[PDB]
Amino acid sequence: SQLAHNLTLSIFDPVANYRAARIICTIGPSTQSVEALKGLIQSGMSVARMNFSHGSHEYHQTTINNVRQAAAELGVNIAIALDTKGPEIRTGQFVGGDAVMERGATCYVTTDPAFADKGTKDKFYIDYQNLSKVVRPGNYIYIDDGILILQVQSHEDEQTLECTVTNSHTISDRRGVNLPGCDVDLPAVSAKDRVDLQFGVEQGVDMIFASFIRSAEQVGDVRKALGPKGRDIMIICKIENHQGVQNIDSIIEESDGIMVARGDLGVEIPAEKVVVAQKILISKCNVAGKPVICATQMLESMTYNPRPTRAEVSDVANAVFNGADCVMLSGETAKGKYPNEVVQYMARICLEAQSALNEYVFFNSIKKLQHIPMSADEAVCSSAVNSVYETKAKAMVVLSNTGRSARLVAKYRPNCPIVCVTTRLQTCRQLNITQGVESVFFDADKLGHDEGKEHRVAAGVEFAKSKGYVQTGDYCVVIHYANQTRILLVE
Amino acid sequence: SQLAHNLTLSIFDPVANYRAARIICTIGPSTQSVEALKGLIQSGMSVARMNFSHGSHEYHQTTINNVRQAAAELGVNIAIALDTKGPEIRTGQFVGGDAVMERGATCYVTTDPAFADKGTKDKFYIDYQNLSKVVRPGNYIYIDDGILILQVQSHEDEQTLECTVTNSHTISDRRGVNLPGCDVDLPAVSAKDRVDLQFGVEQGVDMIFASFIRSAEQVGDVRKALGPKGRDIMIICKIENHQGVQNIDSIIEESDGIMVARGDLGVEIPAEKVVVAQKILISKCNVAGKPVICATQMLESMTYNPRPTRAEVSDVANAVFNGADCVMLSGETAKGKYPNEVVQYMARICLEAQSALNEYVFFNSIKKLQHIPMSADEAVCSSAVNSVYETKAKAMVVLSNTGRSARLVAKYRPNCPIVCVTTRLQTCRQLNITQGVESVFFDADKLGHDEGKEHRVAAGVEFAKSKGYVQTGDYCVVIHYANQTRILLVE
Ligand SMILES: Nc1ncnc2c1ncn2[C@@H]1O[C@H](COP(=O)(O)OP(=O)(O)OP(=O)(O)O)[C@@H](O)[C@H]1O
Ligand SMILES: Nc1ncnc2c1ncn2[C@@H]1O[C@H](COP(=O)(O)OP(=O)(O)OP(=O)(O)O)[C@@H](O)[C@H]1O
Ligand SMILES: O=C([O-])C(=O)[O-]
Ligand SMILES: O=C([O-])C(=O)[O-]
Ligand SMILES: [K+]
Ligand SMILES: [K+]
Ligand SMILES: [Mg+2]
Ligand SMILES: [Mg+2]
Ligand SMILES: [Mg+2]
Ligand SMILES: [Mg+2]
Repeated sequence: SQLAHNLTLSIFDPVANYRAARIICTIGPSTQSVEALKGLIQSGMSVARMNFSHGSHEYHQTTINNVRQAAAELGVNIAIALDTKGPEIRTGQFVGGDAVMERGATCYVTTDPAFADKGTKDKFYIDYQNLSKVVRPGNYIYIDDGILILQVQSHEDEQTLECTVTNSHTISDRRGVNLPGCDVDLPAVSAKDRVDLQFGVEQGVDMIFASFIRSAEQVGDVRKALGPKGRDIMIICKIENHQGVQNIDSIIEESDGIMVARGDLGVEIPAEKVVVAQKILISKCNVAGKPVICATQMLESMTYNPRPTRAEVSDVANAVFNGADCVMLSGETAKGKYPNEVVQYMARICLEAQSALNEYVFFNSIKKLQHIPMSADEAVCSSAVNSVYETKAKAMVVLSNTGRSARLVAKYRPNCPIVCVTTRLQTCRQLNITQGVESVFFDADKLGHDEGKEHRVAAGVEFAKSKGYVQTGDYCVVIHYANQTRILLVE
Repeated sequence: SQLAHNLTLSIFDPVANYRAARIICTIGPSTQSVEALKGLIQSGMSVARMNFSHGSHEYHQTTINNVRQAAAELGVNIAIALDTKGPEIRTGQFVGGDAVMERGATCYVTTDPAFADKGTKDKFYIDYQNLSKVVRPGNYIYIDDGILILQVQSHEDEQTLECTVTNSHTISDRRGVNLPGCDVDLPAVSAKDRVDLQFGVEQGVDMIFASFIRSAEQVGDVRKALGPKGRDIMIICKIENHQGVQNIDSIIEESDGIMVARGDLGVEIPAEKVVVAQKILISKCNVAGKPVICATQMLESMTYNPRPTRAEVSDVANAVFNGADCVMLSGETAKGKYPNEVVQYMARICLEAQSALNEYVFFNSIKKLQHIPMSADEAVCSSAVNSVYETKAKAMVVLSNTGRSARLVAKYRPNCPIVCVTTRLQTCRQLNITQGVESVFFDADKLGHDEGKEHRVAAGVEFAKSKGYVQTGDYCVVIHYANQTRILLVE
């Protein structure tokens, strides 16, 4: 039982020689330079997220050009993700890049597209036109992931509302406004996004973090909007509203993965239930084998201090325990004072949680919840991981070009690193979001086709030998769709 | 649980398309002819046992020559086993081939080597010389697997005892006499046996059923006596005395397999404890992977009637449930009136027990009791059977020349037939004692070495296709020591 395994732990227990959980960071003013991006990569960042709710196509271009440059200079594959705007509502900019709203103070929310560029604590912009008709005196307006709340007192015209500010808090530019239960009709796939998405395909982003997904049909609209040029790009659905959670089943089916975007969720649903939701999504992904990302406010206080609170630590670790493939840093790196220290601490908390975990349980639990009869190749991965546990193999080698086989292995949670040998360089970046995998690029255009698998398999084992996973005389399990599995001794 | 699985059963449930348990018969006057031996092979006999406690080397020769002839004419591999005399004590022959001892009647047991050829109900021979010194008035003498008991009244000379016969019963020639607790010193490996064993090596017997094994050292004495010429012959230790059971651990280690010879055991230990012993031996073999045979009086009443009692049925089935690889017929075929009917009924009871069993439990139970870390090749077989269960594969193909890999697979109890492809014809016979395996002879001297494994693997699948195990589009798992495993679709 879980209680029995807790008794066997010790603070002194040596950490694993590899990290499994994958870190994702958000690139902002604090982290756009190559000299900072290199910092994040060495500190533990696997994926760079670009939030398209801020900055121009001119800005994100620079992010892309610098992420890639910092990667090549360090000799690693780092993935780039586009995060769509979606059917959100955003405030407008402010004079001084921010506003300081105080408890008791009164403010003005206009829908005048000329209060976009200028924003006081007294008056600012909200980019939903119909706003005046959606609200009544008494109803709240939530600013910034449910932190700041304004109570509506009255109208002023057919554009502006008088609003009591109920709590003190500083807001910067373009904070998300959230209206709970207001049936707020907004383009399931907005015009701004079709623009944003096609830019992603052209520059060659590795994955799309689709915001505010609510239905299966909605995901199709995204992939259809990506065009035939971007069929290879992954679609990670951000579950952050009431219905998205209720329709999780069918969304997972269409999607390539899930993000528990807790910021918006923690407003749209009663905050205590966010916890239940987390569990549900994560585990449901674990069963399917589609990577899951936990995100938002996990290390919030490290935007200011150099050390997280005991709650914040708890969160990161407990998330890894819940089965999250990926943990993600938002404002913590985008505008934080400690962008390297925040990544290091997360990588370290991840190791600790992962070492004090029993992966063997995860393996059996997942296997139990699989529909017998399994497919040909899924059984192979299953059993080949069952092989790892019985043999205490210190590494695994999988040959997947598309990436499927690699993930399908990681699905069954082995207690060793999974080395994935692929000929396609994109697959290496796209695997930076599935847990406990490392990718090795086998250059097809200068080392030959190798339909004998001989040179590739031995390349993966060399990577294992170099990273110090296996020595001379340790066991390594090798799979290659993949329908053949072998256990070999290493020289 | 076991109780839960019992509720899911039904008398109407269709039987498996293959039998797993292996039948072994004893060749006697009823079954020595080729026209009868063919009968036994078609009725379900896998192995022919020769009991060397009866008949000359001239007699057993004929058995060998006819078993082999009946095999070749039917086109199957049937194994031949030698069953040693051991440190036993046997009565002497009788005028009329038998004696009828009645309750109340008085009899004479002489140790005169001239009452060997003539034997009355009044007087016969017992081939232990020291007998007169081992017994006292009051002590019993057990004749014929503990059926007939004589109470010693007095001496008559320095050769003969006066004995009350306490129960009525007919005994034929050379019934085994058993003396409980009498520390009876007898050559651990007797002179008669070294003669018998060397005859086995010359004619080329497939396995030795070593009688009355009591220690590890004792098994060595057998293999050492077999010489370097018979290193390939298997040594099945017959546990049938007090110490043999107590030293089971170390005996298993040295031996190639165990037989629970219950006849002699049921005298040497308190008959109710035979049941506990059975369980212990069998399960201990199951854990090691060394085949176990259950034997003696399993279908006794079918030496006379054409239908077994409800106890006798119970026994055969319950034995298969206990985990026995092999069930063996002794007097039932050797001198029975229904030698074909007795084999058919056993094959049928075996199917029924085997169909109403959950092999999946056996698989997990055995796997649990394996020392982690497993060997390279043992994990492969383990996981490759784990593959069979998840994929509902209807057959398995293993390439083992020596036979080890084949057995090591059968160790983990899959729910399908195991087709074993071997180049050596002996291995086919020697596999006739491990459960749920069928052997296919791949002729090495007229079909080539085939170090690519291609032609052999496809030969095993053809056997599966011919026996109607797999159709077009079913799953078959293929292993080849064996350190590579594949799951393939069939054409
Ligand atoms: N490209 C950027 N330029 C300027 N500021 C940014 C940028 N990306 C993030 N930020 C700052 O970091 C904060 C949080 O970043 P994050 O990517 O989590 O977006 P968010 O506002 O929380 O919206 P979402 O709900 O999509 O996460 C933003 O409010 C913003 O002030
Ligand atoms: N080759 C044979 N020739 C004649 N009779 C035989 C032969 N084999 C077996 N029998 C008869 O069958 C009976 C039982 O056969 P079985 O092989 O079980 O030997 P057993 O006497 O029970 O000794 P063991 O304890 O070795 O089994 C014998 O008592 C004997 O009468
Ligand atoms: O969209 C998000 O990432 C959130 O709301 O946290
Ligand atoms: O030796 C035997 O086979 C017995 O005693 O049953
Ligand atoms: K967004
Ligand atoms: K014997
Ligand atoms: Mg959002
Ligand atoms: Mg956020
Ligand atoms: Mg015996
Ligand atoms: Mg017997």
